[PDB]
Amino acid sequence: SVRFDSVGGLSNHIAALKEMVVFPLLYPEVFEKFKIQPPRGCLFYGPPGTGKTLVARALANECSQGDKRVAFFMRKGADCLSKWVGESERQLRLLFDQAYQMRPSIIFFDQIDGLAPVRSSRQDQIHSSIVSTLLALMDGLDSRGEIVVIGATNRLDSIDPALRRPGRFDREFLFSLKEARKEILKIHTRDWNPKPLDTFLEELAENCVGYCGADIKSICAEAALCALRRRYPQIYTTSEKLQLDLSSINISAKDFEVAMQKMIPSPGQALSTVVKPLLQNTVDKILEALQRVFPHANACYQPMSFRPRILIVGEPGFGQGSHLAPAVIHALEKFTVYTLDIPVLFGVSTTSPEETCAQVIREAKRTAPSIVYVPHIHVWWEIVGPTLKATFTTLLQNIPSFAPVLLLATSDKPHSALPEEVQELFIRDYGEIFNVQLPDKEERTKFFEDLILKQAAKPERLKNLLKTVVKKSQNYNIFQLENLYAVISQCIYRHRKDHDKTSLIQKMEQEVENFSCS
Amino acid sequence: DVDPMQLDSSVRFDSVGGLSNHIAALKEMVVFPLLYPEVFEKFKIQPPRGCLFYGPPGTGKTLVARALANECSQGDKRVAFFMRKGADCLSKWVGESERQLRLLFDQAYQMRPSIIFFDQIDGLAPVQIHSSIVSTLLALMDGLDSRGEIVVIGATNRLDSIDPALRRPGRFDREFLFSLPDKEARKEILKIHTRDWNPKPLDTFLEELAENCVGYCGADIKSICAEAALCALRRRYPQIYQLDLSSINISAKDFEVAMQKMIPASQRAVTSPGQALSTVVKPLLQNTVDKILEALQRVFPHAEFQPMSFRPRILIVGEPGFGQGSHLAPAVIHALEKFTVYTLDIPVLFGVSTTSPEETCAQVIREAKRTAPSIVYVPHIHVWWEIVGPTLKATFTTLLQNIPSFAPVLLLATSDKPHSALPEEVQELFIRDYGEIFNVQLDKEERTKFFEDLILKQAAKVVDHERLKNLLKTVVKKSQNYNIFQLENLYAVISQCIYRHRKDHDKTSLIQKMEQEVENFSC
Ligand SMILES: Nc1ncnc2c1ncn2[C@@H]1O[C@H](COP(=O)(O)OP(=O)(O)OP(=O)(O)O)[C@@H](O)[C@H]1O
Ligand SMILES: Nc1ncnc2c1ncn2[C@@H]1O[C@H](COP(=O)(O)OP(=O)(O)O)[C@@H](O)[C@H]1O
Repeated sequence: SVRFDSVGGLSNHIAALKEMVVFPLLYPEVFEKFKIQPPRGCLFYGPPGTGKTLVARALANECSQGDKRVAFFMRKGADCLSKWVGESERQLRLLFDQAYQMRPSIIFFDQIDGLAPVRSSRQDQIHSSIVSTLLALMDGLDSRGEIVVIGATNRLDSIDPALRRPGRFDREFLFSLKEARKEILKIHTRDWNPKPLDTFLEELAENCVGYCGADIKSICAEAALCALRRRYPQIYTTSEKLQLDLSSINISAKDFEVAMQKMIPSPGQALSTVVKPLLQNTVDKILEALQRVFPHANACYQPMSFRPRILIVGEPGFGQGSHLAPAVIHALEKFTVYTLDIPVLFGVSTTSPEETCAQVIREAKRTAPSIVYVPHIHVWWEIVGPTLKATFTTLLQNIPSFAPVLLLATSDKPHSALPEEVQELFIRDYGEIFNVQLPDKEERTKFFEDLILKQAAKPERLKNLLKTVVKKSQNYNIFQLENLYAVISQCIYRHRKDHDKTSLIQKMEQEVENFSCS
Repeated sequence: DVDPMQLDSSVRFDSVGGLSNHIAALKEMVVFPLLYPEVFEKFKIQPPRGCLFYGPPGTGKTLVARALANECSQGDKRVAFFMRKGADCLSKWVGESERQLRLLFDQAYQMRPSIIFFDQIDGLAPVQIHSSIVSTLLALMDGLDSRGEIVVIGATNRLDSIDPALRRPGRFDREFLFSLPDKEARKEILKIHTRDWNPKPLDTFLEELAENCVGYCGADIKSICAEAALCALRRRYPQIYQLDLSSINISAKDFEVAMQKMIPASQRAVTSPGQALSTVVKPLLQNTVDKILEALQRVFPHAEFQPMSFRPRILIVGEPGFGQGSHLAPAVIHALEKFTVYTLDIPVLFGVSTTSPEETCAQVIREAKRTAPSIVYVPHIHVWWEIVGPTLKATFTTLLQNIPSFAPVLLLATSDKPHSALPEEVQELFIRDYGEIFNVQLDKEERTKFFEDLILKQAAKVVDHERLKNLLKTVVKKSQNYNIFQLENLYAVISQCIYRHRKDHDKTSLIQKMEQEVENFSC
């Protein structure tokens, strides 16, 4: 039922899997020209929840539909278990021949852990002969095509070590657990009478942090199930269905949100729904400046730079590391990010801090371009020992000059107050230091539109009130603004069940005048 | 898994390149007793029956073993082959392991002949979970009769982690070092893996290919040769994604794009310190690099290959920013190929191999003394000296006296402070009147050469072609006192101004841009 249309996000995995597995089986005479000798053993491995067997079934559909030029047999290495001496043994030679009498073919082996476990002194002589003669079945009945052994498992070490030898089972395909999620939401709701809004589904996928595929459909089914709970609360404690129209179970804005809150669900995090219209301008500005310094976000017509470096400096309480920098990291996605802070350096024992400080830089060198994050450099410099500072400096210096790896750091004290070793590390004469500024008047004006007023009247003079709140908030930092918002929004809850107005507005207007934060 | 592995008949000593002295000595231990059974009984010989392979991974450690197994099994069918890998769900678990080893040796004696191959012994017999296994292993290996006919072959990546009771003649008597191949062996490997190809590349093409590949080991060559073909195939037929096998041949521009898409094995785990001087900066420092190697032959006359040398030392001193320890030193290390290098730096003493820093220093000193000639490399000595405790300073200073006088071990060091500034103990190692101290410096011509094919040609890919010369003179005059980091920055700030004007077909709206930028640029 799936022909590469119920798969979301896997734009690059498909190209690799088809080119090195199916195409050599789809076009075997081509590789006779150069003698590539493609491997005869392939695997699907990764964390659970990646949907490994469905890909094999899709390959079966692709190969079977047509002229039957390449085939596929579906097999499981966990239901192929026979409690007899050698009866499950014939399954592979017949299968490696049944798929060979009608070759080419791809044979899937789900959970080979049971059919071919680790033969040992505790395992049955049955399974001992099974595994021995079984590896004899595969390494002997291969090496000329056109059978490519594809298997799946949850753990890589759950395989008999004699299987993974030269000239035997070799290849491994990494399946991992957000760009896939838009495609997933598009696909899995292909036939829905209450078709949700595209922004509705995008918010759904945004709020489904940590889910991998199956639970993505599970939440949708659960949302429908609780929709018929909420629209029809009388389903409990009622007689047989007498009059129920099964069309008012339509999913609206609040249905999935009440559905999401009924189960438990990196230094990059976008702003909240309340914070976005306050710092979005500054995030865009810093992104633009970074574009200017860092062009990656002999021969010409190729981007090049000289040691990408940048420092965020702002007065404490300006949210330069509390809200800005993780947001910038989130905005500059599709690049590897690697932090270096105290709980990641001292948070693991059985290792010297020097032992991990080299691994991050080495592996970020491997995957250039990469991002290294060092928050609160003004305090991180005074916690490490004398050797760590020197090791950090030498590791940073050993980078190539034209390597497009960016150093991102944030600070609280002004640049002129830092230790001198930091000072002769940034080039303020260049574009390497960015300043954070207080929000302007429009942002503060638009920060209070929702509560004043789009929900208070939900079942004048307050406008003067409104401007007074702004008339005092010219020079308050982010934390004071947000705490003020929370304290005002509390009173709105305080009189939910008071239809009579002019008494709640009195208490709001007297609390705002009473709010002293000098 | 005691069954022999069905090896291909295509590996018959014709797929091994540059390993000739090793094969020339291996065949007189295995083959000759069997093929000349009368000459070993002329008087008495009893040839040996065991050898160790040690060295970095990826140097054809197993390929020679498979080739030996196949080539031997030709006139004495069948020579048995047994393949076991160390640390394979068998260690740290007793007492099944001794039963397994005894069974393997019994069946091997039953076969007669056989070749037993223990791979990665480092995890089997470490330097009564572990005592009982090593004891029975060595008792069994001593219980082998002299004529055998059992030959035991061990492989490892580090020699330091083996029992000292095994390296005795009678168990593991002869040791073999498998180092990286040099340029000649690299060309030989290229010729071997490109044998069944009808568009045979030219010899000069192979020479330049061999020169363009440094720090590579066997598998890198295989991957590059196997993926350049896929690059050509991908480029030829993009409409097929019946097929025509007529024009899928490989050409240039396919080898270099192949070079782009992965990293060498040396940048993965080996982490070699020597790194080739960049093509952008080459015409700025090539003369200096050639000059240093000229002054290196005064003290270490092995570099021009009864060569007698006495304590070869060298130290290149300069200003903080002249690129001593950033560009020059890895280049000089690079040009001295065929000499093994061992590194002594902060990341190596401390991060890797978390034991006392007192151990790795002794290990690298002894290993360097064992395989002379070699280079011991300790850069940034004015910072290295002030991080270590007095114990390691004493250890290091005393280990440099135990080398024999005429042993060819070169010490390479770099520094930023002037000679008289360094602490007096370090000063009591370099004897400048002997010629052990080099001073580095920053000409008009060399930077002129650095600039013209950026400010003339790359900016000409309507053009005035007159004020470019004046701009070149102005900027060159302006750059009379910058250091290397600054000088290589102006190149990156002008080319970016060019990139920002990619589609500007009029090359006049940008001229004033540079004629203002170079005056708004400051050191
Ligand atoms: N990434 C995914 N995309 C789509 N459907 C998925 C995904 N992951 C899981 N599913 C669905 O949930 C089911 C559970 O997956 P499955 O049990 O095969 O994986 P597993 O956790 O490795 O377990 P096991 O190997 O024991 O079967 C799948 O059969 C499929 O219906
Ligand atoms: N000299 C060589 N000639 C041809 N191939 C080589 C050579 N050295 C290494 N290889 C490649 O390396 C692989 C074997 O590496 P191996 O010697 O097993 O390294 P290790 O023993 O450290 O795993 C082979 O697949 C082969 O293609």
